Amino acid sequence: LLHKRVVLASASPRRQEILSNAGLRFEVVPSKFKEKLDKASFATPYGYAMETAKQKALEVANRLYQKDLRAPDVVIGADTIVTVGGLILEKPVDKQDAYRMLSRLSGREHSVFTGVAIVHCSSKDHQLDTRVSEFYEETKVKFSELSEELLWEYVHSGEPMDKAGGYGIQALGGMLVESVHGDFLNVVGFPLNHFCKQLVKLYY
Amino acid sequence: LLHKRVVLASASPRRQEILSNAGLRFEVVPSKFKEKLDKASFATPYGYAMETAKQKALEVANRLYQKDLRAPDVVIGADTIVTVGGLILEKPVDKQDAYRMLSRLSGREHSVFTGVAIVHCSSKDHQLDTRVSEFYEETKVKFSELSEELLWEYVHSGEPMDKAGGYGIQALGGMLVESVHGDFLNVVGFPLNHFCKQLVKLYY
Repeated sequence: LLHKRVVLASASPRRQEILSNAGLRFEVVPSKFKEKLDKASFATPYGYAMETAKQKALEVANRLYQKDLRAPDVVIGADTIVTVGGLILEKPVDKQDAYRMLSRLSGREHSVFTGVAIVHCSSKDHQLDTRVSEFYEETKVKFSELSEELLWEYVHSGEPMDKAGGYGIQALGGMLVESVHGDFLNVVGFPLNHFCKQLVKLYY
Repeated sequence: LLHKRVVLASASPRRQEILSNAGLRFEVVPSKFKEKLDKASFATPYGYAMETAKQKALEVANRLYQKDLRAPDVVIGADTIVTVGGLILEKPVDKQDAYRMLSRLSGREHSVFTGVAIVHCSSKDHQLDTRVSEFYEETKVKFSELSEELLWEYVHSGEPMDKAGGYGIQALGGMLVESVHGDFLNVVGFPLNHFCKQLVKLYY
């Protein structure tokens, strides 16, 4: 992945930071996948995440190809979701939808699923051929019993309006997050360790 | 804390970064108390950490009092340590000390204990009254199998010098930490969520 053209199919700054801190240089081409699938049409939440990440990356690969006629070597997609008692929580639409989210996470242990898709692209016969490997990572996260005192002061953050489930763990999330169990970078947005473990089995 | 002067008794920036990111402002006054507490004088490693945090905070309370004789209202002391199968790891001495720490932490699971002391002071009647509350938080942390010359590179960066166990949480872009179990702000240096839980207990 030194010589290979790598692009990242997300505009999330926290994913960029994780990958760039790891030494990987990549282009950032956010995906135009405005569509989002049906959650009930999947067996498991991480299945819905791995597919949403697949479509994000394939939208980027088929847009770069049919516009530059360049097939990027690798396209990376990712989708981070949250589940509470089975119900799937994506990212909020307005500030008080964060409340409806945050009020449900409160006092409870939930899962963070991030499905990743590594799309290897090659061009032949004016067609973009795609070989896509998918995987996911789960991290359990416990929220302390949250009063609405810290709830509104935490929606007034402006912080949760982009995150999955309406929360982060580093800035102001410290009062929210009692404990996490599993890959912690997966909570922040990208399961970096599992991602580097994957690549070596596709190559070797 | 709405009307009182707060003092933090440590020079580590990530402790300061955490608490100010929590919306609490204060003043940084490091402690002149060496961590020469005899470890055999304790039964548990967290008892040692709490006692060390107490003395650090108490020294700052005294020095700020034997100077101005206007006792700051609450002074916070913290001590973070790492344990690997009973062995206590603290801040490294040289680079060889920082190197051996991580390569023993290699691929193994260890415990991170941070002990916190909240010292309440009162000086109205020409003398210092100090009432302290101590507590700790433990997080288990597993490291991945990473080669020696690569974490010998992490030692050359200067990052291991100020950290318990000789590592921060974004070490090697985040590939040194495979998993965490517990509060992760406890790992970087300060158990904010537990500290907030305590602060409301001291009062109401």
